[PDB]
Parts: sequence; structure tokens; C-alpha cells
Amino acid sequence: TMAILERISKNSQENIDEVFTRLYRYLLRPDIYYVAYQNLYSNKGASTKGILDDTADGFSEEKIKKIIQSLKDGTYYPQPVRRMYIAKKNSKKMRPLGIPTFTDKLIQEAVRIILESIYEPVFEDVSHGFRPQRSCHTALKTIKREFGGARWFVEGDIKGCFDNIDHVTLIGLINLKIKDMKMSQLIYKFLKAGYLENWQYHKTYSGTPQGGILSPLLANIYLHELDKFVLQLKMKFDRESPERITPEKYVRYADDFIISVKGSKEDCQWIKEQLKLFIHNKLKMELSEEKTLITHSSQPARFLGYDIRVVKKRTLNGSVELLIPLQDKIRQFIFDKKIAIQKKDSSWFPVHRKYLIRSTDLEIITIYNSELRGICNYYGLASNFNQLNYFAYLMEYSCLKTIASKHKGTLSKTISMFKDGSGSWGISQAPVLYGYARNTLENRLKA
RNA sequence: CACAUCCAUAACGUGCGCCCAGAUAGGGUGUUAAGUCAAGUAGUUUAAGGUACUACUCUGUAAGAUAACACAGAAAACAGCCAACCUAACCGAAAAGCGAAAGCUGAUACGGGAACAGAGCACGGUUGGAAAGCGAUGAGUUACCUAAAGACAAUCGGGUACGACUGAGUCGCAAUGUUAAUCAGAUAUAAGGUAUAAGUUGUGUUUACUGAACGCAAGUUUCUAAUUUCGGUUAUGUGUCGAUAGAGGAAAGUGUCUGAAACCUCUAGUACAAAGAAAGGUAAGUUAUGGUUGUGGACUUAUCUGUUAUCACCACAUUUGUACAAUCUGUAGGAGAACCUAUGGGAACGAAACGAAAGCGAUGCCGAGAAUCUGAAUUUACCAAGACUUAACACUAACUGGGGAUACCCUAAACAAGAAUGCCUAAAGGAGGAAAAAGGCUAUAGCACUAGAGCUUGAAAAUCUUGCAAGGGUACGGAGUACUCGUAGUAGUCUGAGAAGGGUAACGCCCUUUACAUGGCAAAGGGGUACAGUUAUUGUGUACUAAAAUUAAAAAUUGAUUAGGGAGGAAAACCUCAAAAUGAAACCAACAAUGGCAAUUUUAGAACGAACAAUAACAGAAUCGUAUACUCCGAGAGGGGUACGUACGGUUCCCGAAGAGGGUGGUGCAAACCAGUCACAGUAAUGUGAACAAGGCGGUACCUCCCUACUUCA
Repeated sequence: TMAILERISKNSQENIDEVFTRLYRYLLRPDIYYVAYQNLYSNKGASTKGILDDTADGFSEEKIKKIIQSLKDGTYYPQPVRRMYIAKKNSKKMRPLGIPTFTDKLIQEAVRIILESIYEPVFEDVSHGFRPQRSCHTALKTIKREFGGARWFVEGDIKGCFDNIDHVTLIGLINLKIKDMKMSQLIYKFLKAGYLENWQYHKTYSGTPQGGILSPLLANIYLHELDKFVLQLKMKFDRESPERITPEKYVRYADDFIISVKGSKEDCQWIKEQLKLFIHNKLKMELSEEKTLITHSSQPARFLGYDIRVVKKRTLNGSVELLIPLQDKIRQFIFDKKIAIQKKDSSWFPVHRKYLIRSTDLEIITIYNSELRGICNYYGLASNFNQLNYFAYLMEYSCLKTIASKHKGTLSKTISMFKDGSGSWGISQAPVLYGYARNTLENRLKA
């Protein structure tokens, strides 16, 4: 089936030695190797990942290439290519996509496997967080409170991700110890495959039917090699960055980047300029925004919808850290769907909502509860539960307006909301307007 | 630091609509007449006007009483509302004769019934004068400590919207509108309000356009906003701690024990002035996305005789500006969280909102009250509608006569038409014998495919097919032209229009004369027939040649750039019996650097497809002049949508299926009593038995098709 790479990347042209990163992965080859040997390469033409609830569908056994990829059947990948990077709602980290083709919908597991190949080596943390993670939520909560006690701190801004798809440093750093020192080509001839017909051309990735949903993998690497020497120079300087500000460093991610333990912002420049030189050394990318708004001791930056600055408002601090919740992620998240106008009722109400004549109601209620759910998960360990339920207030009258509006009455939202509501205390009934909100903005949040 | 409130109010959705003849049957409409009304009290005066005045009376005048007279007002009838209240319309049922049921037949009785507003014409009509409402509960069932923190007896010690219920006792808003009484002028070109359609792009609002031509002007409503705790989570108050302020420091501060150096308390909210401190009422504006408003509630602006005064004088919000007051208050940038200047508590620090914007001259219109000044008047000077009745005259319809062709539905009408005896004992008797039917009769039973029944009919008869003059219903706004038939009539003079021309309108109507025999009329639905937009199906389609936006980029040189030619087991080596159990020449891979034609597009070398042939044109949101309440003031300009009440143009895009009503085909289930069939009795026909293969027939299930004035979804 597909032992093509199982042979290419494995034997790896040992004229002289090879995949040398072996003192930590020498039998770490055959483990996952023989996995795929019977995970993917077992007999599959049409399976192990894809449509059928995880897996590809066996409509024609999808063997038209899969079994016969000894030379990939290859030779052009015409596959009209376009551009694709999809932003992410919370904790901005764009999630590009591509063109769904059974061809691409098997290239997907192919690159899954090449991931696992490059997975076990010094790659770390499928999507972002220096610690090996998988979720944003772990990235959302864990790393942050741990440090920041050092003032004078900074962050990152360079867009540099789908703009700086360098594609030269890219293929220079994809498979160094993995490319067979000679004869390793039947891998990326069909990864370098952004073909088109518009009297123009752009190859190999922009969220490409060759390169659509795999930028996670690729860009994560792209940055990872950077972060390696980044950390080495980090420790090289971590000799007053943990020892200057003290008398009374860095961590890596996907899109934005903290500066960990701080000493002498008088060297924050040092950091950023060195970065740039390096950001311009081998990937040759700039400092979008000249990045970041140095706190200069404490002044709150923003990461992923949270931060630290080391009457609707009150807080407690000291020699301790903190993890800020915000309002701009809700502010326009209100002016989007006509959900309020803060210049109407005395500081903050849900003065109104949008929908007045629309489809059935209980679905809209579940919709409310759904965005609330999101809010909860999209807000882990950040303080001020009271702003959360404050917005919940700022959501009630609005959603209840919309409920009533189907009746098309006299603003009879009173009796209307009485015809339902987890908050009216009456399926013609709101299951949750605040309950699950409290539940999940406490669980997986307060710990 | 919890808990919590965000405006309540009805529609519009009635039933009708054709054709002409008439016109009090009634009614309406309008106009003129006459009377006829009623005016706080009387005089005045006069008609019996009218309210002007005189004097008398009354009521109000909160800008917080108290007396003076100023100041205003004093009915009635209408218009309306609010509630109760029969009753014709309109509705269903008896009801009722009725094709013999298709359809009619509804003051019976039936509830009702301001018909879902009366917008094409009010339910009526009596009354009554007040209902729905809110904002305060009046009365009952009631609460936490009894202000020390309690535990104690709620020492009702004591509090009813106490907070809940029952529930308002009382008020206000609810609950009104008009109605005759000097002119003339100026201050109006007054101060002030008013002038671009169905509509396109342009974003630095600059305006490139039209049913705008006006232009200027081009950026911009706004927030962004409180230090004398405005620290404690938005407006909601309570729940606080923090700091200062202690008061008993208890047995509470009703009577008992632990209280504490806490646990209540006002908190602890700065110095002036300043004003009403204040409502209510009226008036204007904000009020809540649906579309219309109404009716209230809240915010804002004004509002409501003079002194004699008692009063009058205060707490408190209040406003200023200072101080100062901290969170600074944000900002800006540096620079420690507590520096740095700035900021008015926003300077920007934006952000949203922002694009023939607004604002400026477009003069377009009028320019009330005409407010004030001038003159005039000044017999109380006058003076004429306010309705009611009648009168007359015109008028009139969802009123009064006669007028009914196109297609459906139904079946009576014998409506007319077309459907006919075996069997012997195998022959007259004859089946209207003695076998032997449907049909005749009746509920019709066995799922249909037997009605039992007796003779019967064994043409009787009832066969179905029609037709079905009938009889109904159905369309009698209105949705492009002609054109057709159905009636040439009934207005015959009189303005679709008879004609000519002229006003003739963003498509008519009216004026000079046409005609008296149709000269108009023609009728009156309705369908028909050809054209015209619709929607689709299909037939159908372009790189037809030129350059270009350079995919085509094969080929060729390049980019000799390294890496090749083994689906393998393969863990640093084993590499797979493999040149090979680790050795190329070109064939993939490099800005394809150029072609190269397909894939465009337009410039464009451009010929019924770079578009056309047979089978659907419904649904309009209302539609500008032509109004439509016209909408609203009228002092004007000008502001909305009721036969889809647009009546056309244009505007413009919606272009659904299902519930499934009923018919259609097929598929099945069943069924095997009758005629199918078999065999048996029987002389046969019938009886007997099998007989489901659904031969038909019906029951039933699916789906299909019609089917959709059967129902309903963008």
C-alpha cells in the first residue's frame, strides 16, 4: 500500500550514516514504523483517517493510487491550487484549509504519517505551547502564571507565518536528517505541488490542495528549529534575566510569543533585535509592528485573549502573577449581532438583540447556550467571573427579546420569556442561560 | 462584596361589487327657502337679533392657605366616546317544498350580530354616562430584630402592599371636540419655515449619474468625561470591610445570661452662596425592532392676577466656582507598581458612526395668529350659521324592474337515442311449462368478486353509454393588442363615442358644428383566434482569425542542481534470491527564460448559437399624473397608503413544495359466495365440491399520474 516513505525515510541512504539523531531515536524508528506498517500500511487503500467518522471511505477502495504508490502514479499533480488561511475565533491562531479531494483526502493521512515520522524527533508540542501540548486550553492556562514576576517584559507580534511562508528555508529545514542522503525524492515531489492555470503560478503552499491543512505540521517545524537556538541563546543570556529585576528568557508557541524571565528591559531591545537578525537570518522575516509594546514593568500586553499586568472593575495583586480576562473579545462580539449598545442604559445593558422574524426558537436558545459554552471553555483560568456573568446579564434581555420577537407582540418579552427560560423559573424552555456558564467557568477554570 | 428592574396599549384582516332602464321604496348627498332651537341673572337694545355692553350672580385662577378686585368662564345642541341594549342585513341548523336531490327552500328556531374597520358606505336604536386603566392596598391573613450580636418572651414593644395573599375603600389620569359677532394698513419679502422621486457608484463625502441637476461644502451625531469616599461588583438597594467617628460598650435602647476593648449607630458625605426647594396642570418635544398610530409612564422646555398679610422660616437635593480631594482622570511618551510633563476631570488617545453627508448661498412657496404699530370705527354700535324639521332642486347606491352567451356539475326528466329465453325424455308443454337467471321487491348482510327471499324477468326493466332542452352552480373590480361569435334592442339623442378639429391630461374628459334613423347605441358576461413577455425542455452554441493580460512552458537550451530507475524485511547495518542481497547515458524535479493551444475577457482581425426552433406568461410590494382620507398644516412650501382600491408607463426580483381532498395507472394483501375454471348431481341451466392463478369485480397498502376556487409554507 503505502510503505513508500516507510522505506524512503527509514533506510535513508546509509552510504555513510544518516538519520544520526539516533542516541535518542534508534529503536524509536521501528516502533512507529511498524505501527504504520500495520496502522496505515496494513492493507489500506481507503481507511485509517478521513470521512467515515475518522476514516476514509471505501467507495472504490481508493486504491487507484494508494496501493500503487511505488512511484506515486504521480508526474503532474495538476490540481487547481488557490490560497487559504482561516483565522481562529478565540486566541488568534489562523487555521488554514485547502481543497477537499479524495486525492488530497489521502495526502492528508500521508502527511499524518510523515508527521509521526518527524513527530518523535526534537519536534515538540503539536499545536502551540513550549510544553508538549495539543490544545489551546493548555496553552491557554498552564504556561503563564508560572512566570512574569520579573517586570519590564515584552511579547511578540510578527505576522510572518502565512506571509513569510519562506518556502526556501522551508524545504531547507523540512527533512534534514530524514532525507536519505541520496535518493530521497518520492516524498516531496508531491508536497511541492501548487499548480495552476491563470497565466500565473504559486507552488507548494498557501493552504493548497497540496498544502492545505498541514501548515500546522509544517509551520510548527518552521518555527521549531528557530525556537531551538532561540532557547540556547535564551539560556546564554539567562544570567540576569532571572537575576536583574529580582532585588526587592522566552517560551515558544505558534503565532505570538512571550518573553520569559526578564532582566533589564534595557536589554529587551537586545532580545528583539537579535530576534529580528535571526528572524532575518535564515527565514528572513521582519518584525511586524516592531513587535511589542514593552510593558516597561507590568503594563498588560495581550496573548490569545488574556494577559497579565504584573464600577465594573476590581482586582487584587502583590508579589503574585495574574491572568486577565477581557472585553474587546466580547465588545464587538456584541456589536456583531446587534446584542447591545452601551450608550443606552446607565452603564451596560443588553439594550437589544438582532433577530425579530426568523426560524424556530428553541434552536436559537440552544444557540445562546452554545456560544456561552464556548465562552466558558474559551475562558479558562482568568479572573473576574463577575464580568462573565455581567455579560451574561448583558445577554439575557437581548436573547429574550429575540425569543419574544417571533411572537411579534408589544415588546411582550415579559410573558414571552415566561413561556420558557432557565432564568424565568417556569421544549419551550431555556435549558441554560447561566447554569452551565457558572459550571464550566468554574470547572477546568479554577484549577 | 448579593440580589435585582426595564415600558404596558388595538388594529389592517368585516360583506358587497356585473348590464343598462328610475329616483322617494326608502336612504343618502349637496344646494336654496322658511321656520325652528339655546345662551349663568336681569336691563340694555333689537330682532324676538344674539352674547356687544350695563349692572347682579356663580366657578376657577398652589406660583404653599388667609381676605380685595381684578382676570377668565358660566347653556344648549350637535360631533365623538364608554358601557349596557333588542333587531334587518350575514351567518348553521331544523325548516320547507322541492332536478328527487344536483342544486335551491333559513324573520321558524340557532347563537349571535360596532359583521375580523365600514376606507366600494354605520347592526340598529334606545338610553345611561361611564367602563378597560394606572398610582397610591383602605380592610383582612403578615416581618426581623426588636436599632447594642444575640437567646429569651415577635413585653403589636411594631411595624399591612410590613411583605406575600385575599385584596383596593378612596381619589386623579380615566371622561371629550366644535359652534355667528370692528375693519384697513405697516412692521414680510419681518425675524421662518419651507425647494432634488421609482433610483446607480465614489470613499480622502468627490461627488460620475439619472424623472435631481442646484450648487457650495466637503468631512462628520456622538462618546471618549463626577476628588471633597463619587473604596468597596452598571442604573436597583440592601450585604459589607477599609479607613475615622464613638454610644450605650449591653442584658440591648421593652425583662433575663455570653457581649468587646467588639458586635449596633449615624457612617464620618467640604466652605460659601444660590435657588426654588414642589408638586400638579396645560402646552411642546424623547418614549418600544415589528409597519400604523393611538394611552398612558418616564426625561427634557415653558406654563399658571396685587397688595393687604399670617405667613415666610427651616432641614435636605440644588447650582455655580473656587478650593482640594484622590482613585489621578485618560492620554502621550519615555521611564520602578507607585517618576515624568501634559489632560479638564478628554486636550485623542481613538472608536464607532462616517460618503451628490450635514452646514453655506439654493427663493421654490406662502409667509396664520395675521403678534405688534398706524390709522379707521365706538347707535354698544353687531350680526348670520350651529344644529333641527320641512320645503324645493339636483343627486344617488352594497336600493327599485327587465337583460343574460362561456365553460363545469348534476342527474330527474321513460327526458331522446342506442342493449333480448335456455330444455327435456333432448319435440308442441314451452319456459310469461315442469328445471332455468340478472331484472322485481325490499337493510343486504357473505371484506368486493353472494343482497336472503319467493316466484320472478327468463326483454321486464331499468344495459350502460351518452345526450341530459333541464336544473343548478361558477366566474358577473382588475390585470397587452386586435379578433370572434352570443342580442343589434332597450333609451334612439344623449359628452366610452356618435365624427371632424380645438383645450385633448405622464394614454381622458369638455367646446364649433355631424346625424335622425339605430346617427349613438352597438349591449350584459364568457369563452374563442393570431400577435405579442414569461418560463423552461430540446435542437441547439465561441480559440471564427489579430495583438494582450504570458497557464499553454512539449520543448529546447538552460538551472550539470543534486537525487535517482528494487511496492519489498529492513532498528545505523542487514540493503530484499537482487549489475543490486550499497557502480548511467536520458527520462521526473529548478525563476518554465521562449513557444503553445486549449480556458477565458474585452480591444477586437468580431456573421437567426460572440444566439436561436416546437410546448407555461401567475404573484406585485404599492404603484408619481389620474386620486388614494388624498396624508398634514393649511400661513405656506409639502409631507402616507384602504377591488393587488392605483386605473397605464416605469420600478424590479420573488419564480416554492408539502398536508395530501378527490380522481388515474401500476404494484401488492386479501378473495373465490357470482358469473372464471375443474370435476360431481343434474337432462341441461342451476345446485355440489374443489378453485386463487388478484382471468374481472371491489376492500385495503404503496407509489406513480392527474390533483390542487381541496388545503398551506421565503
